[PDB]
Amino acid sequence: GSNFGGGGSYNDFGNYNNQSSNFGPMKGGNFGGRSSGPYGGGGQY
Amino acid sequence: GSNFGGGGSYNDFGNYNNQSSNFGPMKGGNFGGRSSGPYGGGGQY
Amino acid sequence: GSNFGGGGSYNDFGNYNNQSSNFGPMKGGNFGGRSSGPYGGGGQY
Amino acid sequence: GSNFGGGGSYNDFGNYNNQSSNFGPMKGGNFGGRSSGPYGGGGQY
Amino acid sequence: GSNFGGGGSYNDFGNYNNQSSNFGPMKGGNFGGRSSGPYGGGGQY
Amino acid sequence: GSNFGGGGSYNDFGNYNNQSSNFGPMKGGNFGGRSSGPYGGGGQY
Repeated sequence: GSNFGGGGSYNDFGNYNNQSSNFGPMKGGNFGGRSSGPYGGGGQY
Repeated sequence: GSNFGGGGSYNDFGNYNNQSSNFGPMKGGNFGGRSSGPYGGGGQY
Repeated sequence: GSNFGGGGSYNDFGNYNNQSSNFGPMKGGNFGGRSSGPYGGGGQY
Repeated sequence: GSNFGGGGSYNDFGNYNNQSSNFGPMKGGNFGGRSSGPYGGGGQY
Repeated sequence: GSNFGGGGSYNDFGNYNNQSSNFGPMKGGNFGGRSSGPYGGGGQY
Repeated sequence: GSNFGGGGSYNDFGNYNNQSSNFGPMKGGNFGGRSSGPYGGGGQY
């Protein structure tokens, strides 16, 4: 009779995948991670 | 008689995939991750 | 009769993956990690 | 004047994605990965 | 004048993703990884 | 004039991702890793 996150629970558990494979000179950017903030995610800025 | 996230639960659990493969000079950007904020996601800015 | 994060729990447990493979001169950036802050994520700035 | 995998190169770099989301009792199987061998891919056997 | 894997190179660099999200009793299997061998991939056997 | 794995090189560098998120009783299996051998990949056997 268990209660797995019932009621008013905010259950957020997804799978987020980011993959970039490359053969050659790589100067750009590959951006992943959750980044839950304003202007989040490391970049150039 | 279990309750898997019943009631008023906000159950959000999807699979989000981002893939970029490339042969050659890569200078652009591949953008993944959840990025749940204003101007979220690392970029150039 | 256990209660796994029921009630008003904020249960956030996803899988976030960032992968970048590359053959050659790599000068750009690959950005992962959670980065839960303003301008979060190490970059160039 | 670069040569990105020219000549007799076997250049194989695709993006293969497998996603299965489900709400409820999950007893079956979701099968991904490359599995480049005879009877490859973990299963029941 | 660089040679990124030219000639008779076997250049194999793809992105293979396997994702399975589930709400509830999970008894089955989610199978990923490369598994480059006979009967490869962990299963039940 | 660099030679990044040219000639008869076997260049194998992909990104293989396996993700399984689950809310509830988890008794099954999630199978990842490369597992480059016969009957490879930890399972039940």
